[PDB]
Amino acid sequence: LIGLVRTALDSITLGQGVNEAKIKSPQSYAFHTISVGTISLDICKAIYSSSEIGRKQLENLSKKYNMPFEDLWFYGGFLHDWNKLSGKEENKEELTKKIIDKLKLPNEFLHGISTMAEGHLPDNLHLPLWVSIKLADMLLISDIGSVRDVFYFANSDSYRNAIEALKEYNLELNYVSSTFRLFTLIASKELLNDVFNEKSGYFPLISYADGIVFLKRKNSQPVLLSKIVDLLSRQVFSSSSEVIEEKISDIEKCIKNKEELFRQMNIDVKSAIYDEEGKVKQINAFLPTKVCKPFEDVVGNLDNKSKLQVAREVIERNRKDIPFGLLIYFVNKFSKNEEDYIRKGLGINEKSLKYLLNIGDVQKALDKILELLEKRYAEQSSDKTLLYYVKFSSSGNIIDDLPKITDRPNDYCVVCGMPIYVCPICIYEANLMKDRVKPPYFIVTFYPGVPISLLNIIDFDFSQSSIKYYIDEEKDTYFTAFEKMGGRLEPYVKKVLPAYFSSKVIIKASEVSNFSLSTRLSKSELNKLLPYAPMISMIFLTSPVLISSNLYEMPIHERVISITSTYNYTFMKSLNSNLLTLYSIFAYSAKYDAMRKICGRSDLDNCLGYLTEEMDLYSSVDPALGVLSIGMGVGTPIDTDEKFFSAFLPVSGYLLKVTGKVSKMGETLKSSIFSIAYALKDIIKSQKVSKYDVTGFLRDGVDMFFKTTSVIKDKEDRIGISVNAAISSLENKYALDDQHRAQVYSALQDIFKTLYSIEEESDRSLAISIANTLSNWLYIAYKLVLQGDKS
Ligand SMILES: [Zn+2]
Repeated sequence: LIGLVRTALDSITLGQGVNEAKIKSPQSYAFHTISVGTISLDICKAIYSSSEIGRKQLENLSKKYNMPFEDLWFYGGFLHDWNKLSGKEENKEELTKKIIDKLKLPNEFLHGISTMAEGHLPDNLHLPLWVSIKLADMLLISDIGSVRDVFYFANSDSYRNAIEALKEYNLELNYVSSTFRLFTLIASKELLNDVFNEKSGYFPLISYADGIVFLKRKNSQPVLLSKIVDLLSRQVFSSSSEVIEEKISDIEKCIKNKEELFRQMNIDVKSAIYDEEGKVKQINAFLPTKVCKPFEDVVGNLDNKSKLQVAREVIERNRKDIPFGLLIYFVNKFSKNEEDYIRKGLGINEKSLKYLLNIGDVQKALDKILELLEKRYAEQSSDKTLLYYVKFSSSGNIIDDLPKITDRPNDYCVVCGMPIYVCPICIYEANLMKDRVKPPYFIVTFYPGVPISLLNIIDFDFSQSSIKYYIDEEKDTYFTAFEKMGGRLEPYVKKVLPAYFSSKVIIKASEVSNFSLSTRLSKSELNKLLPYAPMISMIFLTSPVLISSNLYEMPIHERVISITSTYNYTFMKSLNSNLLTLYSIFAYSAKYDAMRKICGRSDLDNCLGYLTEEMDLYSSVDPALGVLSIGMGVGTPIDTDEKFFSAFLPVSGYLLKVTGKVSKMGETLKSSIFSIAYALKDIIKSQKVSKYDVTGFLRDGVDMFFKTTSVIKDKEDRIGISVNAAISSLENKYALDDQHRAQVYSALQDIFKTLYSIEEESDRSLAISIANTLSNWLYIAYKLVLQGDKS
């Protein structure tokens, strides 16, 4: 059921799927391919159920290839998309032969899939597959953009023939427009299970933010707005068991304390209601306001799943108890404002009890129930109904609601813009924003849309996994790397909250980090939240992510993915490739870990703030500088031993690995440092190396480069003396093989050449910091060649 997905991701190499598909949209190879297959599988499920002819047809189709029914359908679309996307300028379609080897699939199927892609019907048996895939292919157009565009592109294009065949499979197409809101997200799953069930016969497919697209079997019960409206009345009502639990003790306390007299007047109501001391007792003598809160004051602002349940499951909760004692309460403490006994009241303030009948009379009060309370059940309904007239409109559904006349309603909501009779919509959302959905949040949009059948599958667990960033482009495959990313697949997902009708998903930050969050999103806290972000993107098949404290923050469309925020930093800029983009943030992911170990708990806030600005500044010139941004300027302990040797040492290799592919400038820089780092251990065989014992000559040449006197020299004239000073100090300190010294010379030349190029751009003042950066980075590279498998 979900295992097909596992196999596919296991076969495609990490970088294979991370790659950008089309220049038109920010789509990942994996995102699109897996998605096409997902829909493909769901489609065949519908056919098997509805068409009995197609059911047997699909059955024989499986036997032809000796492939399990379900599995045969999925990989069909997945590969079809890949072979279609082989239109990338390379066309090296030989890549599929590797996939075929890991998939262990027959060539005949592929030969058919080739004619499914380019060609036409393999044969009439292969028709449902030809149809299913074509449908899914159309649904994931570069930018379908709108649900209506789907229908326009349907019929207009070759996809029309498939719709013609769909009708013959006793299956029709439909859609419902739905606007994104906080309330929609929570009950989204419930609706899918209740309204769009295979029981009624709906099989939901994908959503595009404008709404949802689904299927309708012939003679299926039509989509009815009645239940749509009936459901929220119960859901917009946060009637949890614990919501009802308080009043259980509230009014219990008011009455349980008088158990003495709440049983005695079962006989001789007069012996208790009357006293020899006078005539009668005060309500407060029998029910003190001290321990008793008035009924309507007890039920402050509740309606039915709370107040009618408070008039049912709370009138009869322990009312099996002192059914006799409970009576006096409603007979007397009917609370302030409404002393409306509205019953067989005799008007006697006290002797009424003797005149009335026995406990058979209780049932009559139970008849007065389901009256004023259920009024609130059908009261603010039309306030909400306006959404089902405007927001939840444009649908193949049927409106089952009254007209919106409600002659003279009350004012329209100040914020949600909805009339009443603010609004409860924002009120419910505000109670929710207290804890159920506390800010800030992580929102990931999907282009054009995302299969609902996959939206209920993905989850994640970063509790034990902590932060993990060790991946390779071609070594580890997508799945193995996804496993390291701590991603999970639960049909009953618990830590992911998807707005199924908005082609987007939100993740509450509370489950992601145990860190203390804030009321909003701040630049300081933004830093701490960033390392987890790229992982989320990768877990969601390389999809763009935005971090924000307001859900309705609409995200900002290059062919590449974009990790963005309320405010955008330069280092967060999207590079020419998704592979590179992720690696750039994976660099921060690694730096964060080290900083955590280095700075103290409180010191981290100020530490990270500085790292952020520095990384931003360096990346402005070249992204490669961004990758190496550790600091080496002003603001951090220059305690190299308490810094590099402490935690930066292991990830160094990975960081340098990234610096290798970010830019050609960085390619030259990385190679140069590494060449020198290899040469270093040759000369200084001994590991009695000190800080200055290895970098002195370098700094000597650097100071010389920057010495104002040498600056007036031409680019080549200056780099001449600069390197000449460096290598002079080297041979002053240690003799150099005339053979070996040449390697370093050539490398240093490019180093000083780029130094002139980072001086051509930007300012020489800033360039100095980058020199110090690379300086300490050279010692690091020397420690890395000295690593030699050191745990
Ligand atoms: Zn409102």
